[PDB]
Formats: sequence, structure tokens, C-alpha cells
Amino acid sequence: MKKITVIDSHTGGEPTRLVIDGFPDLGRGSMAERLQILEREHDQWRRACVLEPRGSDVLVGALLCQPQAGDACAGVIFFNNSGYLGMCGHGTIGLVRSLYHLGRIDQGVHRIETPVGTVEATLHEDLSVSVRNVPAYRYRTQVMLQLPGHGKVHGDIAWGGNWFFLISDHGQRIALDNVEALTHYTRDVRQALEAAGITGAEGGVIDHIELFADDPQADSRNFVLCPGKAYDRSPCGTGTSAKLACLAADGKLAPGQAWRQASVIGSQFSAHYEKVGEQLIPILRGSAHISAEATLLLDDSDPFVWGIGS
Amino acid sequence: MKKITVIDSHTGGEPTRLVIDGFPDLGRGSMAERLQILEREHDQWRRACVLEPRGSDVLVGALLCQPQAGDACAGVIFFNNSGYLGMCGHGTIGLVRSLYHLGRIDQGVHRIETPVGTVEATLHEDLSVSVRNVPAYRYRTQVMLQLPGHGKVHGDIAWGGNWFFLISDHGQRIALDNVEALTHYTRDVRQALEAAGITGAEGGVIDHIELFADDPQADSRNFVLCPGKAYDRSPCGTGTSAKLACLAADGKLAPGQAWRQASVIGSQFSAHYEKVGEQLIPILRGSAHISAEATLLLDDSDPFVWGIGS
Ligand SMILES: O=C([O-])c1ccc[nH]1
Ligand SMILES: O=C([O-])c1ccc[nH]1
Ligand code: NA
Ligand code: NA
Repeated sequence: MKKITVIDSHTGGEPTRLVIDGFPDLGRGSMAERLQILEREHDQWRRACVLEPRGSDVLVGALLCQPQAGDACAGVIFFNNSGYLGMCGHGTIGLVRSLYHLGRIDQGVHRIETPVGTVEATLHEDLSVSVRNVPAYRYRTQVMLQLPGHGKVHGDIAWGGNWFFLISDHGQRIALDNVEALTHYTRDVRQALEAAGITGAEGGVIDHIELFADDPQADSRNFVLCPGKAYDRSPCGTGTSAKLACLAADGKLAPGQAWRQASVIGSQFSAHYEKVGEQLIPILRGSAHISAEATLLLDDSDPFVWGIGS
Repeated sequence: MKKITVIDSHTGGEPTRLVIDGFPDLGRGSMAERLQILEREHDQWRRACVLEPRGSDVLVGALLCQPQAGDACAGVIFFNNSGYLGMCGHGTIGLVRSLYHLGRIDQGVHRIETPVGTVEATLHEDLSVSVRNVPAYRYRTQVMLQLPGHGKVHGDIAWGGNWFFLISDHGQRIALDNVEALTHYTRDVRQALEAAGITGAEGGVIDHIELFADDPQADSRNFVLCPGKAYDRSPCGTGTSAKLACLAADGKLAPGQAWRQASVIGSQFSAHYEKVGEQLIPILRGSAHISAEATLLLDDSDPFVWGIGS
């Protein structure tokens, strides 16, 4: 039995499996270079960690890495049931809260290396975490999409640390009891995007889809389809970052102004942005809670030792 | 803060969360009496253990209990995302394999108390487990059912440790890549059963639905919808038990004869039955593997400490 030592947490219901020991050595390169090696040479390990039976389709994993920079407290690579993420907001909140749980950091400011750049997390007195994310921006606005059976929708294409399509005119009901219909709708959206050749910058695959609606207890409520067709239980840190860039460009949110984003299950992030140069810097605040301390055990006689399915 | 100590395993891909410490005390009564107490007074604990975010909709839990009988090695209560099970074949295989992992038993024959009676498990040299289940029987045969959009189907109503509706003339393709349509189909079947007021013996709610099909490498492949609308990744021990009773009554399987049942994801059980009196005793053999050793942590500040959702 190979062993993988993890701290499982969740942020607003969205889980993070922080791998603290047991994965193959990925060398001493950047987090982006280590991601390439992990995917190319050791992708079976991602599958063991986060697919059924030892994980779940909902699960996002985070491999804790020694960072290159002396002033960074950690590096991380994020992954899910289908592949690799860029940044991960809920995941970074989970990582920091987990490092605190392990006694490796205290309250204060920490820099975390990721495959898309270094972010800065503040662990507050209440143990919530603010993440100063990589820069966010809108690439295209009100891109028209024909949805069979639904008709035309318009969406923004925006980068928040992953690529998102953001839709307000969907006409769908956003609530936990409707996640089946919402999942089908957003799958159809991604299909339509793929059909029409619509990408982000430099042919970036738009693999996250988010729908927005009014909420009586927040500025907005969202539903977010992740690359592997599981939904985000949280308001989605990178997704909300993309949203801030869109609001700003539309003249609807100024620097420093708070924006409360509720998730499909009612959890909340508060967010604002700062302007540095031409760049918009999204800052997200939320809380994670520890779910479990676990050691995954990989039995060589188990036919699903490297995970179930395709 | 509060801790729940578990051994997670899976049987042919179907997970079992064996709770070995941390649940409230349920007294010294029978397993059935303890189930009553667990559900009435402590159902939040089931939810904390097996619902999101610390569990999954797929997960079946098994609370380890001290048995009443001096010659029993353990008692168990089984539960899922919706409520409580009776017996659980895959879960018993997982329990026995987990007790061996913990060094609490060795290879040989063990009696396990359950809410529907005592079963006998044999842990073999290859670490597979044979479970001699409680008696099984067919209650009604070829019950007619109109399915709006399909229509009509015929099924058997049978007890294998839980109540099942068993269908062969469904016209559905049974494979992992089709679980979405299979889930809808069985949901409708159950919908139709409730509509017509169809039950098992003494008003027994038929809460498991199973479809059967031919298989090139087994006698049959099945899809099993569990009470909480998750599917069984295993061939389903109690489900296959019910199947043996139906086959026997139809003159299609004699005592001692092997029946190989494949699951929707390709895992297999081998099964046969023995005849004692007017009773049919189903015997199921399969293998579990350990997934993880974990300590669930229940943070009082966590909004979802007792689980997400309805
Ligand atoms: O919080 C996020 O940034 C995220 C991306 C995918 C899932 N969660
Ligand atoms: O294996 C079984 O008996 C079972 C029942 C529900 C899920 N698995
Ligand atoms: Na509002
Ligand atoms: Na066959």
C-alpha cells in the first residue's frame, strides 16, 4: 500500500484535498513546470487522489509543493476529475486554513506560488482568508451563442485565473434543487462554444461556465460548471474574479467596492478589486473548515487503485 | 473538534465508511433497537458522516457496534445519503476486510449482527469475503408497470435484506457511460411503484430498483438505484440475493450453483444459495480494498458541520 497523506477541507461546501506527502517528486522548477511533469509522467496519481473510489467527481485536489522563492510559504498545483486547473480561489483558502491546522503558518500575510503566478493570502484573526489573486480581465463581451431549445444567449469571456464564460440572460433558476437542469444547460453552452470555435486569448479553452442571478441576500448568486462537469459548491474564487473584471469594464463596480457573491448552495464570498496600472487585481475573502485528516492507501491488488472510469 | 474515526474501503468500487469511534452511544439493545435510537436521536451524525462535504451522495456508512451475542465478532448499522439500510452485502465485505486491516480479526468465519438478523462472513486466504446473508424470497412476480414515455414493464418484488424491484424487460443499455439515463429510468420506475401503491410484504417500501441485462463475461450485468438516488457501483449484495431468489423460483438456478453478477462498472460478485427448510439462503463472495484511514473533524463554526442540503 503506497500512502498519500492529505488534509481534506471545504470552502463554502466545495472540497479541497491537500496532498502533503506521497506524490512523486516533480523537481525544482516553477509550479507551471512541475504541473507539466505531473500531468505527463504521473497523471495516474491525480486519478488515484481525486476520482472514485478514493475521491469523488466533486473533489478538487491541491498538491503542496516547496516553492522556488524564499519569501513564499508554499507552492501548489490544483487539479480536478478531468485535469488541471490554473489558479483556484476556494482551493487557496483551503490550503492556507490547512497549513494553519498543521501548525506550519500563523495568522498574517503569505505568498503562494501557482502555475499562473504568485498570489498573496491573508489569514485573518477570524481564520477567514483573503486571497489577492493574479490579474483578471475581460477578453470579449456579449458574445452571442445559439442554444438549441433555448435560443440566443450572450456571454462575456474573461480570465480570473481560469477561463470563464459568464452569462446573465440564461433564464434558468439558480438553486441547489435545480442543479440537474443547470448542469445540462451549462454543458450545452460549452458544447456551443466548442462548436463555434470560441476561445479565450491565444486559443484558451473556455472550460468553466458560470450563470449569474439576483439574490435577496447578496449582490448575486451563481452556478459554476467546472471542466469535469461537476459544479462548484462555492462562489468560485477565480470565477468571481472574472466577474469583477466584467462588472468593472461595464462601469458597475469601482476599485475597493465590496461585492457579495453567493453560491448555488448559499455559501458566500466577499470580493473587491484594486487597480494597478492597466491591471485589475481581484481580492476574494471566504472561510474554509477542516473536513478530515486522512491517509489514502493504494493497494496494488485493487483493480481501481488508479481510479474508476474513463 | 468532535472527531469521527473511520476506515474507508470500497467493494468493487462501491464505498463503505466504517465508523470505529466517535458516534453517540446507542445502548446495549439489538442492532435493530440501536438503529431506532440512532435515527430518532442522532440522525445529524449520519448526515455529518456521509453527506457532503465530508462524505458524498454515493457513500454508504457502517457504524461498528459491540454485538449482543458473545460469539459474534461485531454488530453493524448501515446507512446512506437518504436514511438507513437493512443488510448491506458490499458493506459487510468492506467491514470484514476493514476489521482485518485493523488487526481485530484473522482469516476464518465470523458472525455479524445486523438490524435484519445475524449474517456469517468468511474471510478467505485471498482476503475475499463470503457473506452468508439473511434469507431471501420473492414476494410477487411479473408485476405490471406503466412507464410514461416507455410503458410497460414487468418486475419481481423480492427481499434480499432490503426490498427490490427487479426488471429484465426494460430495453435500457447497462453501462457506466449511460448511468444518467439509467438513473432517470429507475427513478420513474420507483415513481410508478409509489403511484400504484405497490409495496413488499406488510407495506414494505420498495426503495431499491434493479435492472438486469446479459453480459459477455458474467451471467448478468445490473444497474441498481439505491434509496437516495445514487447507484451502487458494486453488483449489490442484497440486490443479487434477491435475484437468486427470483431465479430459483423461476426454475433457473438450483442450490449450490454459481451465479456471476457484474455491476454497471464491471466489478463482479459470485453467488449461490443453499436451501434450508422453506428458506433460501443467499451466499455472496467479493473483495474489498482499503481506501483510506481517516479522522473526520466536526468544526462547530462550520455552517455545514452536520452536512449540506435537504
Ligand atoms: O475557486 C475556484 O477558483 C475554483 C475553480 C474551480 C473550482 N473552484
Ligand atoms: O451491497 C448491498 O447489499 C447494498 C445495498 C445498498 C448498497 N449496497
Ligand atoms: Na441582492
Ligand atoms: Na453471459
